[PDB]
Amino acid sequence: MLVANINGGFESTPAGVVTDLAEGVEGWDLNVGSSVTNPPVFEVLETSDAPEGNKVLAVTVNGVGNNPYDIHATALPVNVRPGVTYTYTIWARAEQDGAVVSFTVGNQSHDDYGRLHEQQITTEWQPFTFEFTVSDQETVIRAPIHFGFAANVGNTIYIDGLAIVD
Ligand SMILES: [Ca+2]
Ligand SMILES: [Ca+2]
Repeated sequence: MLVANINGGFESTPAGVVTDLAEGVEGWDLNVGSSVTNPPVFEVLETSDAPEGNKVLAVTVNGVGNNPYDIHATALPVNVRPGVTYTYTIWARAEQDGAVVSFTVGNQSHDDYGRLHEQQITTEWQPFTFEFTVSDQETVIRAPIHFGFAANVGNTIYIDGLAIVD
């Protein structure tokens, strides 16, 4: 496929705990909000339990901040053409039931093109998919995934297989 995002399945990244949140995982920016006082752990896992390849990203939430994006994994850059309609697809599961995640796509002004908001994540892998249109003149966009929900404290969420395709 003609994919707009880079390293969507983490297959380019060495397994281990991420200590470089900005540049340790090619094609993604991980960050933690200054309001989060019990920080999360991000880890690339090498596993047979992957929907794609053998790597997944595991996000362990230990506490939250003020905003759901205060614990996030954002695909960036996401290279796109104005006016085009894309299909976003990703897989996610959690260690315990009751996890909540938002899968968004938006521009550098932090306006969304679309999202799957506050999705219930279960202990089995499930696909989350939506279409969105680049409705402005942007060519470099981003795909923020929000993990900072109280529901997630004590849980680990696993993501894999992000594809943003024409
Ligand atoms: Ca993968
Ligand atoms: Ca980066």
